Amino acid sequence: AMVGSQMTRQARRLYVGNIPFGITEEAMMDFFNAQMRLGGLTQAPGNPVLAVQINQDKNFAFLEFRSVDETTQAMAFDGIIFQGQSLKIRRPHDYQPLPGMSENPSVYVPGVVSTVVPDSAHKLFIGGLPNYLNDDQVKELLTSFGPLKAFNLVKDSATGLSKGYAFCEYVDINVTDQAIAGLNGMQLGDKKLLVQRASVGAKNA
Repeated sequence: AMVGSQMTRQARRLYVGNIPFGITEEAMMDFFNAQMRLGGLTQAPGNPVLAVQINQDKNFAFLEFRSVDETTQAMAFDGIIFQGQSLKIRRPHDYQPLPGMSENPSVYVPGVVSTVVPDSAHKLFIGGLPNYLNDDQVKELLTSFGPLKAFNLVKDSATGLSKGYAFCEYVDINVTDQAIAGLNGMQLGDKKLLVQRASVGAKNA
């Protein structure tokens, strides 16, 4: 091509800084490829990095990814220390990344507990749930302290079954910490149910 593919060129490519002058394609490539695997960012198998571009006599480089969604998550490493190296990634405002959020259908009934739990500052995570119980059955355990405005149990589309974890939000803010106080550690059946505020950094900081 000639003067084409400009949008996706800079959209799949991020600005890498805080690099040592003389760093090689393979060096930076393998590092990021590994991190994606570690953080569970790699949505596709293999290497997320497609091509590494180092401008001559410049103290910076550019990393091109096969997918923009795999690109944007590399930007999360901006200011992070991986294995002693500090990575700096700048956000190119020549394009717009689309958030990887799947829109919820009307799978809830207005006037009752909603199956959509927003990521509030009172976001709650429940784990340890028996596979033979769904959100409705599990509500009985949570409702012991207070009712839920929203309770969504994440089931697996491949199993058709409850993975054993859900997210809730209590209608009142006082019952939030009062419920998690007693519910967390509930030894039901074979499992102790984990009940924890997800607003502390749910498997990611």
